[PDB]
Amino acid sequence: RTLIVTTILEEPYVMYRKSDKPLYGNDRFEGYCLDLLKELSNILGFLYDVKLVPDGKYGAQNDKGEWNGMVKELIDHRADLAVAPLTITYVREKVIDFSKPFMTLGISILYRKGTPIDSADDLAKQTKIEYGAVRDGSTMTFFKKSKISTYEKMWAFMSSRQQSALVKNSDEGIQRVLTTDYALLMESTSIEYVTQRNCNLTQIGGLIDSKGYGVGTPIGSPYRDKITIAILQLQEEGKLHMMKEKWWRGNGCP
Amino acid sequence: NRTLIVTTILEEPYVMYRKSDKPLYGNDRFEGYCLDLLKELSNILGFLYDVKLVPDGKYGAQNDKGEWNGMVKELIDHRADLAVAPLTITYVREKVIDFSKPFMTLGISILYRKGTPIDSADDLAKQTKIEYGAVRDGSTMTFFKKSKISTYEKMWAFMSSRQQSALVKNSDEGIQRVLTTDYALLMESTSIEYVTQRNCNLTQIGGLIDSKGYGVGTPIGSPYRDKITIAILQLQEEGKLHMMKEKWWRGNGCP
Ligand SMILES: O=C(O)C1=NO[C@H]2CN[C@H](C(=O)O)[C@@H]12
Ligand SMILES: O=C(O)C1=NO[C@H]2CN[C@H](C(=O)O)[C@@H]12
Ligand SMILES: [Cl-]
Ligand SMILES: [Cl-]
Repeated sequence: RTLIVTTILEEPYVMYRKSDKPLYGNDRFEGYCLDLLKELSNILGFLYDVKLVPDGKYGAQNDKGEWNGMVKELIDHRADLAVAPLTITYVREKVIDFSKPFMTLGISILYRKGTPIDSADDLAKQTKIEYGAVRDGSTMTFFKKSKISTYEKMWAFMSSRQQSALVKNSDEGIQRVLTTDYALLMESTSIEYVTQRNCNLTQIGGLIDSKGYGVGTPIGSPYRDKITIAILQLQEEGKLHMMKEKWWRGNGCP
Repeated sequence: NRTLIVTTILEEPYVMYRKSDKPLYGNDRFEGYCLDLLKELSNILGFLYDVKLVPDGKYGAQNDKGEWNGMVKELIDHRADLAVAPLTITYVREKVIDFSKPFMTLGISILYRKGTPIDSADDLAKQTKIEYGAVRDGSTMTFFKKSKISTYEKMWAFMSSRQQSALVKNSDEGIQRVLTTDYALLMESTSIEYVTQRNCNLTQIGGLIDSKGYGVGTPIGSPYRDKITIAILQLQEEGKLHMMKEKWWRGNGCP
C-alpha cells in the first residue's frame, strides 16, 4: 500500500535538501515534484517511498530497442509512479502509461541577450553560431526524428563533427552558452527557470512544439487515471500554479 | 471491421456545414478542424468513422440529480465510440468518460475591445461599469462557479447577480455583445484567437487564468483511448496539429 516513486535530480523539480545533519527517506528531497507528490497523496490517500532512478536517466531507446532510466524502472515494475519532469513523447507512451500533463511546455532556444537572432530559422541559416542540445534527450530526439526541412538542417548541423555540438547535461549546455557563442535547444520550463537566475540569458523565439510532463506508470496501472483526475483537480483549484510560482521565483531578472 | 460512431457538435472552425450547390450526405456534409483531425487519426489507426451530430446540441454538464447530457452522455450510454470536438478536459468529466491526452492546449482568458486600461481579470473584478460574463453552463462558467480564489469568487458573484444577466447563451451571441456594447467575454483562448483574427477591434486581455486542453472523448474502458493518444502525440511531433490549427485559424490579417 506504500507506492515506490522513481525520480531524478533536476532543478527545481527534485533536489537534495541543504542540511547540517544527515537526512533519510523522503525528507532528503525538496522541490516542485515533492510538493506535487504530497498533494497527490493527500487527494488519493496513498503512502509513497521516493527512490532515485539508479542510472540517473529519464528514459531512451538504444539501437537495439532497450530502454533505461525511469521508463525502464516502470516497465520492469520496480516503481509504481515516476514523478519528474518526464516529457510525454510518442515513443515513451507506447511502453508506459502517462497521466495527463501536470505542466505544459515546448522546445525553445536558450541564448545570450542582445543578439539579432530571433528564431530557429535564423540559427538554421548560419553556422558561425553553434547550436545543439543535451544528448539522448527528448529535445534532441525531436530533431533526430523530425521531417521538417528547417529542423532537418539543424539536426544535420548538430550531428556533424561526431556530435560535437551536443552537450551531456543541462548544466554543461548553460555554461557553454555563458562562455562561448552557443545556443542551447531546451525545454521552455527550464528556460524560464534559468533566465530568472542568470540575467545574461534569455529565450530566443517561441515554442517549436507543444508537449507536457506527465506522471509515469506501468502499462495497465490502476493509478494512471486516478492521478490524471487528481492533477485536473489540482489544476482547477489553482494549486499547480501556486507550486510553480513557489519554485520558479528567483533573483528576478529585468 | 466496424465503423465507429463519432459524436460531435457544430462550432466554428471545428465542425461546420459545407456550402454546396447540391445536397450532401454522410461525412461529406461537414468540414473543419475536427474533420481533418478525424481524417489523420483514421489514416494512422486505419478505422472507418461515421459523424453524428449530438442530438441535444450540448457539450456536457450535470443537472441537480447528477445526470449528464450532450456528447458526454452519448459516450456514457455507448451511443458513440469517439467524441471529436473542442471538449474541455475537466475534473468532473474525466470521472465519467476516458479522455485522450489533449490535442490542443489552451486556457480561459478575456475577450474585449482594444485600447482600454483593462489588462487583467483583476482590473475587471475591481470595477462594475464594464459588465463581464461567460457562456451559460459551460466549463468556463463552472470554473468561476467552483473557484475558491477571491478574485474569481467576486467575478462569479457579479456574473450570477441579476438572474445571471451577464451570462450569454452561446459564443456567437457573446461576441456580438462585445462588438456592440461595453462587454468583456470570459472565453477559451483558442476561440479568442479565432475571433481576434477576424475582428481587429478586439483582443485578448491578460494571459491565461488556467490551463486545460481539448481531448477526444471515449467511454470509460474504451480500447481506442490509448491508441488515439498515441496517434495525437505522433501528429504533434510531426507538426500536423500545428498545420491544421494554422489552416483553420488564420483568417487573413488585421492591419
Ligand atoms: O530533453 C530535454 O530537454 C530534457 N531536459 O530534462 C529532461 C526533462 N524532460 C526531458 C525528457 O524527458 O527527455 C529532458
Ligand atoms: O466554456 C467554454 O468556453 C466553451 N466554449 O465552447 C465549449 C468549448 N469547450 C467548453 C466545454 O467543454 O464546455 C465550452
Ligand atoms: Cl491519457
Ligand atoms: Cl465541466
